[PDB]
Amino acid sequence: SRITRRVVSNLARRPLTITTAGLAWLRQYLNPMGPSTSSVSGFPDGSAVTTCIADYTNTFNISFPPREAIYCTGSNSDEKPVMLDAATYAKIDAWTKSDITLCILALPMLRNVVMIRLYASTPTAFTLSEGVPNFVQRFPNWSAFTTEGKVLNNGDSPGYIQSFVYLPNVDKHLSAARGFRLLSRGLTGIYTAPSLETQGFVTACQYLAEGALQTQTVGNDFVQSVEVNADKTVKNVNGKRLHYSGPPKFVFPLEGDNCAPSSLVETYHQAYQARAVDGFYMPILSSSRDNPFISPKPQPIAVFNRWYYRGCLDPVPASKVADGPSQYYYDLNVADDVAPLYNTGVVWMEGISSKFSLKLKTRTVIQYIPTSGSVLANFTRHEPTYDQVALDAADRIRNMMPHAYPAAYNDWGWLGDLLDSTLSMLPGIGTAYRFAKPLIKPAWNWLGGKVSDFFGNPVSRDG
Amino acid sequence: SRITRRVVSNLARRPLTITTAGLAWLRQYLNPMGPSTSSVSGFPDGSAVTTCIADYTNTFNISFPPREAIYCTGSNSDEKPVMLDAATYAKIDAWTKSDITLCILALPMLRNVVMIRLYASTPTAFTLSEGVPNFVQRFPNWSAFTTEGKVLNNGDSPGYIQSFVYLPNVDKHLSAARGFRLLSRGLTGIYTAPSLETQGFVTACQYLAEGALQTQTVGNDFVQSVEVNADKTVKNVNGKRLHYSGPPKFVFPLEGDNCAPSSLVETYHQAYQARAVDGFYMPILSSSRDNPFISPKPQPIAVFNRWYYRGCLDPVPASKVADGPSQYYYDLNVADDVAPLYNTGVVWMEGISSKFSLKLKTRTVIQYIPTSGSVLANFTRHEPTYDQVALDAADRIRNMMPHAYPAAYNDWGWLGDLLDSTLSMLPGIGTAYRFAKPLIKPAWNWLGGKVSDFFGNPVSRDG
Amino acid sequence: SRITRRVVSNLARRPLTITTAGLAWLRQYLNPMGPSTSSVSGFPDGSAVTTCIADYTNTFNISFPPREAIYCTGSNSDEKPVMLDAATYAKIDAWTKSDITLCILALPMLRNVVMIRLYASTPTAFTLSEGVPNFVQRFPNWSAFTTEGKVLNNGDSPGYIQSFVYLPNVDKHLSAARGFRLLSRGLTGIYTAPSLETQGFVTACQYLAEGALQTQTVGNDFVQSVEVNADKTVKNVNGKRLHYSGPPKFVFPLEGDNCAPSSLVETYHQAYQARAVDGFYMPILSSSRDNPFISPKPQPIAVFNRWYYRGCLDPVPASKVADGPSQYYYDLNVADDVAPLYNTGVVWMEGISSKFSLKLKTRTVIQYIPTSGSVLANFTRHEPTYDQVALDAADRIRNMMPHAYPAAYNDWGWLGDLLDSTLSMLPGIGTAYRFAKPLIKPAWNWLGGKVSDFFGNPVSRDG
Repeated sequence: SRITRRVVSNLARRPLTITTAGLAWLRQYLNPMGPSTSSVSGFPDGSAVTTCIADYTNTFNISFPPREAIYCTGSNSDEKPVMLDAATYAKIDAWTKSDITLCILALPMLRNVVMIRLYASTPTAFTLSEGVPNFVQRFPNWSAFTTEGKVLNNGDSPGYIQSFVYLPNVDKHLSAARGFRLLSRGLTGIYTAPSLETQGFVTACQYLAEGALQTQTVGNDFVQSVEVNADKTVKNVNGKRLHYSGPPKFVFPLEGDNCAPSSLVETYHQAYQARAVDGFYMPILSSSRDNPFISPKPQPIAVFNRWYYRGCLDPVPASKVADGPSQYYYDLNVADDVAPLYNTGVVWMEGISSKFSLKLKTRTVIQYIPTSGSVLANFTRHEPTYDQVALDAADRIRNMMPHAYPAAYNDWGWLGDLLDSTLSMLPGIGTAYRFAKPLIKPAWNWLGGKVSDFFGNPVSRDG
Repeated sequence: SRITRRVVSNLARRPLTITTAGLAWLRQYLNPMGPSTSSVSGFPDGSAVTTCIADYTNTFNISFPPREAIYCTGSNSDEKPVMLDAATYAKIDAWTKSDITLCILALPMLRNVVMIRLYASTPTAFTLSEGVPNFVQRFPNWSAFTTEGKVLNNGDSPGYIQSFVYLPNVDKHLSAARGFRLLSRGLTGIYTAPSLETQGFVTACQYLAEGALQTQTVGNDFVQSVEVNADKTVKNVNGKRLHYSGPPKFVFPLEGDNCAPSSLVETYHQAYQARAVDGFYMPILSSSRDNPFISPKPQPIAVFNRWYYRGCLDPVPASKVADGPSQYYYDLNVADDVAPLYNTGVVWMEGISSKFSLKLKTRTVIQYIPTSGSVLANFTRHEPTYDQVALDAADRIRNMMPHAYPAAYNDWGWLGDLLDSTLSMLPGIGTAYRFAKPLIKPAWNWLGGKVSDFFGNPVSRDG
Repeated sequence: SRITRRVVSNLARRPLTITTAGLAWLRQYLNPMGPSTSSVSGFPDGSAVTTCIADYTNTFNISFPPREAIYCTGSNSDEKPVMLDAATYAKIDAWTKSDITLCILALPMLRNVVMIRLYASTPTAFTLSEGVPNFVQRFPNWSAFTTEGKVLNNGDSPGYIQSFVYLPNVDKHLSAARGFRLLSRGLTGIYTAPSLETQGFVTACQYLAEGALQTQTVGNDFVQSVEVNADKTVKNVNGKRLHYSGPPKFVFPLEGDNCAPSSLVETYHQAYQARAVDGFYMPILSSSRDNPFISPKPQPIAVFNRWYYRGCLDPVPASKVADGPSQYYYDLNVADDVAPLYNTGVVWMEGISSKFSLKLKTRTVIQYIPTSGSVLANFTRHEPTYDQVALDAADRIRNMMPHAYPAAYNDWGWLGDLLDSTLSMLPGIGTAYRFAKPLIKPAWNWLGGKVSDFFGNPVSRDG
């Protein structure tokens, strides 16, 4: 479409607009895994500090794991991880006859980029275990769970298996940086199954789940003061119930009943959905205007679900105010330098073939402030830039972008001018005199039929 | 004043300005209980998510409660609320001979919209009980307290009674929503007393009291490790003093000595004051630019007052650093999904007649993100809008608006053009070419005499 | 340079720009200790509330303290501070033969403005004591420490001495104000040593260290429930290990290994460095756009350093998740109404003569909201102003300003027009038509050689 702006470039001019660096950052942020892999650029805020920008590209081959890749998470595996017993693994192998459901939940955690789950059938809700599990395994090692969300011992009935995805280089770099900020993140799953078995539906959506450091009320009723005279007068023990704060932890609000595929596809406008063979490609979008540096702060991660006891909502006695609304936090038994303000993503793939293979790539771009004497200090860069109209454009476009795209759609045609279209009535400029394009309502029918982009031009998808 | 903008509309034009939706939201936000009751509109941020907007209008008839509406809050009422004894109620009835003082404190709590208090005479400070009270009653049930801020048993001397105002529909809806945000809130009290008894002075003011989730240091000195040999050697008990964190709670900073009517009317410019018969109407204004969604998070509410022990401010030994500045948090014995960033309001009415009647209405507009399967899902709406110049105008006008108005003044004449006047030198537009009005310093003498609005036009108040 | 804007004032005009009040605030904020001492102005946000602005100017004569000014911090000084023994003080006096290192760390604390340290030689890292020290002294009283970061008893080997700098008037005023906000802060050290002994290098830098209220996980293993029958059956004691939250405290993230002079001068662009005799002058810059009021909230201050135990990062058993990453918070044994969003400053002076004298002045400007009945109420002021283009300029200029200046450089020539230069392409105005100056890259070679300002004009430094 070169002739378009070849011929319309002589009708209007351009006031103060984005620089090339803010443009480069915005195109590595909206489309992290497109053509922007050639170069990386930092957050345009003029930090005026020595920073080093590191990108991590990782690939994994998710498949139905063999027996040796599974691990019990119950009591029988508390000093070391334990193989899944052959008798127990027979129940897992029973899932091979039918189809399965793959769940990929990407919290804004850096070391553990995503969390993978395999259900025999689509679950009603995204459950969790009450008790903290034992030795949460990382890919390619999995960790089974019971039919309901409880830890599993050998011989119990398994309902789903789980495995995080750990990036060791991110850990090594984060151990040696004063601060960091997640510049961009992108997931991409290319699904492929043996030919003539192509069933399955993929639905992907991202939403802000702003966790924070909180503590859980705990009551234990421990003894307080006992008096003795060398074992002759132990009459008073003075034990009493005490409510205190458990160890602090970073809690993520994500509600169990609402992570089902139907709830997400029906609640969120931009929740992408398509046939499984189309794959998926999710760029994770931030949820805030700014992006301050965070010093590396690792603490255990927990997830909040709906409370159980009404407690203080109704009038209650004085003694039981401490209990209040009994709200329970589930452990993930992992710790990470969580970076909030980024949307939590979630992808469901139901009906996929049992012996599928999901070829998953991930690109994560992080900006560090190195500690001198570390390796990060040898790759530093000191031409920081400031361009806040790019930040305003990022604030603009976050709502209008769809939540995911087909895997093959890693190439766009409407970046360099869509920013101009925003510039047109960007309120920062009273009249930008922009001739790029008038905005058109898009209709992305990714499942089938015609697909309309932001400007009504059909996409050339075929094979 | 139609002819004004009939004749001045031909001298200048208008650049990018507010839409109709941002206008509708701003007029339901500045004046929640005016003519904007016809329709409701959401926060203009382009959330692009399924939301449902619910408005709650409630009316209550505050009066001097009879005997059966009072309840002891001390130890004698710890398994169930207890009637106020007739002997104790005689002291309360003694307040009937003279005038009284009504205090209405509206924290940014959603379920418990306001908290009501009745003093025999204007208190020096807004006190609270040290110990958490028993069965904090809701309207129309009250809960007495001693002369000073201590819980009351039958036979003690009462100083003031208290009753929250609970909205059950808000509780039902909040139990079934992923997130929420308080769009607007407005209180209105129409005072009326028997004719020829019209004395009383009302002073109303709102101010940001930004509470947060904090914990209180608690020391208990509980035993740690005792060794025995079947009751022959209990020589060591090893008890020691330990300082830990109490259960987490949402603390509101509002200082006791500074809630007196004189302090508020003398400290705050816009603190409205008038004769009691004029009634009052307080729109609660937000204190922040944005308004993010909050997942329903109920925790007990506490209030902070001035600390007592200097502690670590002066040089202190190592062992007593944990105590530090002894700062005590008072319970309200209530839990609510508190929504910060909204100003805490407070209204005092001193000298009002004993058998007055305060007809109080409240309008609260909240935007939910429904959980599918709940009732909220059946009333949803998916035309979200974005208009950030309206948000900039809201940021502009917050300082200039007065804190309250007379009850009868629910109709304005300067909304549609005051926003234009802001637009004139809104820095977003270099030259807006606006002809609405030049800003004029207002002087609101609501107690008596002439009252000047934002443009010098007198208000037509008479009877 | 009057002729410059005498002759270039006839070529262009000026749209909406800063007022005189926003200008006055910005010049008391960027250069707190320049000519702006004539008058003080508040934060330009239109708070519309009674405020009183108080400035504190303090002077101190830091020198090598005599014996009576030192105090042990170990166990032998836990009921009262103890003189440093003559035998122990001999080791300190041994530092007189050689040069020394002075460290000045200014956290955004109000009562304790700075913290002073004296090392016999430049330390590898800015360490701290594991155990909380006893009676942290204030100037002119110091408090010794061991060679490594441990508290010192008489007879131990001393490594460095420490003394805070306490402002009592700030404490008195903060005890009687509803809220406050640090308008500006500036340090200035004029070093002077006997003539012919002028060696030493000063390096100064400031950086945001955003502390917050957090708690530390503590495990103690205290007994829970023991049953007896008057000392005949004590068979079960039921003690167990419990992890809870320690007392809440305000934690500052500042990493020990990275406060060395080389790390700061090599990591930060604007980290000022010069010969010691040149002195230093650090204006502390805020790190945020806004500056909300904070109610006086004193709590103990702690500092975070790199964690030790990996903990939950690798797969771990269920029982030991509570421990997680063992991260230890160091006490400073002080409490203050910390005001975050202000950069933590730090100045190192190595090689300075043993019997030097550092004449240190400090100017701190704070805006209070008085509590009526306090002294602050008698000096109040009610002409608040709003000028947000000044705030945008403050946001602009924060990155470009150097972190410190020579002590004698308390006079500038590029304030009134540099703001205009920002105005030129301030995106708020599409075309500001400003003729002040085109921006030029500065090169501050304060150690020696020519120094280039923001416009290339050399500074007239001589003697």
